[PDB]
Amino acid sequence: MKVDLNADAGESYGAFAYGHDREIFPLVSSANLACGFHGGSPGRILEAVRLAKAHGVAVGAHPGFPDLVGFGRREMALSPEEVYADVLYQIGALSAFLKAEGLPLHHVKPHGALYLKACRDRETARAIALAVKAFDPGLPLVVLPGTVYEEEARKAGLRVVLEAFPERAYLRSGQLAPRSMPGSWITDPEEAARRALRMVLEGKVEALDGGEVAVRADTLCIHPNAPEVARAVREALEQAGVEVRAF
Amino acid sequence: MKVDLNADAGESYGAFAYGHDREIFPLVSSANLACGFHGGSPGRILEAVRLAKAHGVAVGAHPGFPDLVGFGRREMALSPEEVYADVLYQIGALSAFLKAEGLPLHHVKPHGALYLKACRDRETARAIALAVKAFDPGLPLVVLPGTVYEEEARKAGLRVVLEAFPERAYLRSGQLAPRSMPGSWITDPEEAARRALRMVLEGKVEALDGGEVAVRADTLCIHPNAPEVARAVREALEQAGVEVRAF
Amino acid sequence: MKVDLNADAGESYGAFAYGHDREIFPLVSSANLACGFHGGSPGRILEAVRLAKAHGVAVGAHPGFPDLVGFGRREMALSPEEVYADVLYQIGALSAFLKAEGLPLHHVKPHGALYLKACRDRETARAIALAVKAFDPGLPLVVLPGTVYEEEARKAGLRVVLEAFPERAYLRSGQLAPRSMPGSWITDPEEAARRALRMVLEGKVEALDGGEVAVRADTLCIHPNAPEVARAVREALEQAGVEVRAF
Amino acid sequence: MKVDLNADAGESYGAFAYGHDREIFPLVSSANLACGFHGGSPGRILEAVRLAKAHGVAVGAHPGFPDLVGFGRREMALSPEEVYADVLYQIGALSAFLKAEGLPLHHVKPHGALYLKACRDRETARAIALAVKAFDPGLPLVVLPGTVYEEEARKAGLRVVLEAFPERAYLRSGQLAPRSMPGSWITDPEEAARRALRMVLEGKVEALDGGEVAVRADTLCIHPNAPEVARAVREALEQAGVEVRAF
Repeated sequence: MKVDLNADAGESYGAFAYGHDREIFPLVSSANLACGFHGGSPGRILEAVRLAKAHGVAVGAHPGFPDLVGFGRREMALSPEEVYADVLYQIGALSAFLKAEGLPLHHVKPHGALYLKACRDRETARAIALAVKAFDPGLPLVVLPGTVYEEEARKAGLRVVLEAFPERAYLRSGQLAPRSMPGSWITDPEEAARRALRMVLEGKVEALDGGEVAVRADTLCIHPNAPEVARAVREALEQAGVEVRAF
Repeated sequence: MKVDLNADAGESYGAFAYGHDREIFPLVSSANLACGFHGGSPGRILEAVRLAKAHGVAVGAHPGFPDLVGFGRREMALSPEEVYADVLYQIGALSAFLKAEGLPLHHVKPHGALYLKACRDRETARAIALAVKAFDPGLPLVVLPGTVYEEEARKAGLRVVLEAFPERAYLRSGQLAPRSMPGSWITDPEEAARRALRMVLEGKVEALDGGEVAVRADTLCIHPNAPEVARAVREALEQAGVEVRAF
Repeated sequence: MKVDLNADAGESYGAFAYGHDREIFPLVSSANLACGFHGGSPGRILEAVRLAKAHGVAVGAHPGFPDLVGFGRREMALSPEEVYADVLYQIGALSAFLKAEGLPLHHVKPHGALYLKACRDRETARAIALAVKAFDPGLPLVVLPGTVYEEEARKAGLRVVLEAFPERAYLRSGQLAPRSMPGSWITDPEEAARRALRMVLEGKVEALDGGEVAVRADTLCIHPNAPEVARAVREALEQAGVEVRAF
Repeated sequence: MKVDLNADAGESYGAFAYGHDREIFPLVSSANLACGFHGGSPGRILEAVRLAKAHGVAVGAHPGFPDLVGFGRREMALSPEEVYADVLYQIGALSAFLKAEGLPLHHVKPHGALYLKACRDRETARAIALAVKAFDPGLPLVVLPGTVYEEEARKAGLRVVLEAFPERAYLRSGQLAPRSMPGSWITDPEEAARRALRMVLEGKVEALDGGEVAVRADTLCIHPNAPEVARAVREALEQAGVEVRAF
């Protein structure tokens, strides 16, 4: 069986280095690159694309809100029209670097607060979906299963890719546990790898509030010690005979 | 005979409306749209592209320095690597809006200080040329004839388009007269139209410092009262039997 | 009797001219100057301060959200800590220009979405109040009467200035009528002037949903045709024997 | 004898942590804090000011060019008017945080390319000097000795503070050796400390191109392994009986 391992990257801005792209790229099969709004200045995008290419990592767009200082982690009251234009702008900018390096745009996955706004706001979700569709109808959109975001993406006629989080706790409802909830985030790479295997091999994950829940992981998202977690997860999957490859 | 009339557009940023796109688009055959660095926020780009499409105007990229407050009119010590990445980023962003609207990217023409830096700096000129070539080898680059900029563009293997300025005075050397030089800028739309016709029909323009100089105008650049000048110029050309069409 | 007439100003950014400061300054007694976040680049701030000084207009800070493209008109999920720091930064920046021109900082009044967030969010309101207090305990804060914003400002120990809007319709509740509600905004300068006089002379204004409501106007806020409205309002007040002066 | 040890700080921007303020502050007597243009977002400024206060470090403004992505390290063709306004804006913004924390603004020292432009351009140097003077005539300006920058500062009537660089090689001319010149930068903290002592105790430093040159160090500037160098330098000075205190 196979699964895609994805991680955010190229979020550095100018002189401000961010993340551990060098350590993460050799472990993942796909990367979500920032497009200059919440991170990723032009030179850093070019650098990240070159790194991904060198490591045979598939590159997708990681569009976000126009809030650099806030790293796109803050909710912003953008109109659907503004979301559509901002997403198009970002996808296009990244695609130029991929074109220069002879690589295709693999997917699109919203970043931070935009992602969250999409998961609970139909108009925002629809705007993202239409922007992606208008750019390339064939582009897959990474979404959180069971959300209005997955719904609008499907209604738009886009191919959807289901994401799972081995580092985040799940609730019986099938949705992610609230951030600051005791035990909401799995820190031990060993358990995360354990959970990852389970999600792939069995399509299920333990639930924080009792029992377990079903989850179909087309791709597994990886976050500090991210390299360690990513390492642990990839190894557990490969030692298990699971192929880690871009979706 | 035919000639292209081009003007900058889509330079508005957010709530800050700029220029007279509505009045200029029905007069020109090509437009140079800002890409978010010295002007042109995403929503304004989308708006300008829609307007151009409605008026059958060809759209090209107008990349500039990353200096919004300065409107990209200030020289910046960008390394060639930075110029290359910034230009790619901008061309890509604009191309996404054209793709959504089913339009092709017609050309590329640097804006303000970047344009000027290119005209006198070989490394900058080369960086712009390579960025354009890396994105689409078939993209024509608008340049100032007789400059190192035209040279590097040709050395890069790109198709070059020669620009002339009916509103600017020329010197016997064949280059544009210094900005603050007495009589450097033609304000009377009548004379500008007069000069425009001459450049097209005869391939020559009066020189400020005596006599006249040769000029091949594949395209004529148009700037306040820009609409009046553009109007006067287009009419003089059409009443003369000259076809105004995108190059 | 006397009253202060205030209007926003200095919102231009770089090459992007905004508003009609030249036409408005000779009509108002106080101005709320942008501080570089939603508008007002350094050069434009300096320009606005010089203009105010030339016209003997009192200058206050008009801090907003860090959203230039959105003109600070979009709600942003800033933490109270972030609101506090952003407001301090802005007040300080403007105060430097006033110091250079030998003028005092007259007041503080939040801009756009920040203002609205303050009117309904106690933590945001408190953060603004504390920032102002930390900079100068003696600085008056302009607020909307009957809001949690007025409450937190008073709880913080700051002097509060009550603002009224002759151009906006009021509801019996005493609060402003919703923006897109039929008849929510008074366009006729004559009626606005009429309402303005009433608010000053009688401390009351007609209510959109029947009868009238009480309103104490320490200052009257003025907005396109803003100059006309401002003109009409100031004249109605002066021809009525009401002194227009900074609070 | 006494001397001031200064280092840049507070350059982090939003989520982008930069430098080693925590390690450097306990070693220096003065810090040059970024003001939001080339680094230092509002929250990070507040954080740096709090840290300095906790460590009894004197805080000065470190104004720079409006080039965040370039970290203010790139030459920009700002007019003297623009330099003046930008510097005022920045000094004012930082002063608000100092006021809130009950601390005075200790000095002003330009950052990166602005600093370099000032050292060779009289109009830029004058603009900086006048901005500082307009804000507070009593504010000392840190300058490079023997430059047009020191000259304009003195002509402006400002108190000037002479800076020396124990980590940079000097030429017989008395000016700093070119960056990429073999041996231009002292990496060994031991030698840097050695040089530092010499500059203080003897007012001289070895010259790269032979012999030595005179240098009066009112303050010593400290830069990766900056903490190590700063540590080595402070210890060498204290073990030598030299008092490290703000000028």
